[PDB]
Amino acid sequence: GELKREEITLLKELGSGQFGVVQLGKWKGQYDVAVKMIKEGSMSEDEFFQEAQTMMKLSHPKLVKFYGVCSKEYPIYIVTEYISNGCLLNYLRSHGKGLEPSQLLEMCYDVCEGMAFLESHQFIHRDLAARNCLVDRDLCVKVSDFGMTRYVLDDQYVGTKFPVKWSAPEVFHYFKYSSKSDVWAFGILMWEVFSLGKQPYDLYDNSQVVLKVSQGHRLYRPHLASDTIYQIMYSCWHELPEKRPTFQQLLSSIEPLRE
Ligand SMILES: */C(C)=C\C(=O)N[C@H]1CCCN(c2c(F)cc(C(N)=O)c3[nH]c(C)c(C)c23)C1
Ligand SMILES: [Cl-]
Repeated sequence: GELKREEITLLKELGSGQFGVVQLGKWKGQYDVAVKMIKEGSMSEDEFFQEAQTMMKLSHPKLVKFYGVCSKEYPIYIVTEYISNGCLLNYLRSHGKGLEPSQLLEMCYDVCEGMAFLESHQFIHRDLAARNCLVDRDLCVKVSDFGMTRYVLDDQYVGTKFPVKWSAPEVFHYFKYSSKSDVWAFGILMWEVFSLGKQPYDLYDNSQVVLKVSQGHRLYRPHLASDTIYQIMYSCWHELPEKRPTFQQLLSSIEPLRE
């Protein structure tokens, strides 16, 4: 729902997000928040504000908590809880010396559990990647910004920022987004986690990745991934969406491996 703009105090810039500037703030003199600044003309506002009511209801412990919006003037505020360790990708890249396989599996489990919740509500993320998940002070991973690419108005010029390297073939060929394309992206995220934040298909440009993935190329097993864990991420990358597991099945598959 709608928040009172003056009940948000902006404290410092967190950086430039996919959707604009993001600020650390305080809400109601009590709660630590992140505030996404949404500029005029950047979003299909009608569609977004309908979905903003959906975002508010889609609450889960492994989803970043959405508090509300300030929508009556620009910039629009999207207000979420503050998650202190920032994006999962940079966490991996700066904590690899201390991270062990059991913790890496727990990170994947957290994301899978949030995604199973979204799947159960027929909600498609569209842009799952380690860069888009957040790590809290207790190393719980939370899914963030789910669904937000749908309301972006700017041409992505599919040089492009379009996330080909996380995209199932039906996404890069047909732009067909589904919970099964989210599953493909989840497998790529599992690879990012177990590789301690490597870039997928590092030596290759987007055109090379479309051809190689179309021809059956898949990411190699990270050193820290067991055969069982590799089989889980690899199962996410079937050419056919109907041959990929659901997030409910993946969650089932990961649970017995936790330590
Ligand atoms: C990783 C590869 C990226 C990254 O951390 N990017 C930044 C860009 C600025 C905004 N960032 C951001 C955010 F959007 C939300 C939160 C939050 N809900 O707490 C957040 N916390 C931190 C510490 C950052 C940097 C955050 C992500
Ligand atoms: Cl590796």
